[PDB]
Amino acid sequence: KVFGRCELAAAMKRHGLDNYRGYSLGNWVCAAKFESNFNTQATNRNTDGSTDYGILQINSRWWCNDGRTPGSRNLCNIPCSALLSSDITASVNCAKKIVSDGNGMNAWVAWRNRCKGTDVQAWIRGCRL
Ligand SMILES: CC(=O)N[C@@H]1[C@@H](O)[C@H](O[C@@H]2O[C@H](CO)[C@@H](O[C@@H]3O[C@H](CO)[C@@H](O)[C@H](O)[C@H]3NC(C)=O)[C@H](O)[C@H]2NC(C)=O)[C@@H](CO)O[C@H]1O
Repeated sequence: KVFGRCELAAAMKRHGLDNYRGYSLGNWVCAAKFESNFNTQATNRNTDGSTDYGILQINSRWWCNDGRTPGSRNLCNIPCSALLSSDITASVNCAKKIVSDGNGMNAWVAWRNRCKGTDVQAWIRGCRL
């Protein structure tokens, strides 16, 4: 599923992300935009053999099991495939775990380089929230 900007904003808001660990809604929407272009089915393979999955491009070496990443942790205790669903519940619950680990949203490369220090508030412009 390819989410609309406002649509996603609303879905994240209802799932508890507006201001989760001090990160405003604009941050999450912006991160999703640059990570997967709002596509829940997005996948990307990395040099270390791990793969990034879904709307938040969650990594298989740390957060989910895809049965193909060698010496992997499955911190969210979930098959990576579960993160490619139209229902973002899995992704958001995993994200909550990630953002609370110590590097905050810096865990999202796209976020660090294209969202951090920008006016993320623009991402929720015109939304009915
Ligand atoms: C969205 C996504 O998957 N992004 C990937 C990042 O998760 C990943 O970064 C690494 O995250 C792990 C777990 O949060 C970092 O580990 C922990 O670091 C904290 C303090 O920084 C410490 O308290 C924990 O002991 C330690 N956990 C373990 C089990 O070691 C790790 O430092 C992050 N890596 C770096 C270089 O900062 C990166 C890298 O695989 O990929 C993103 O795609």
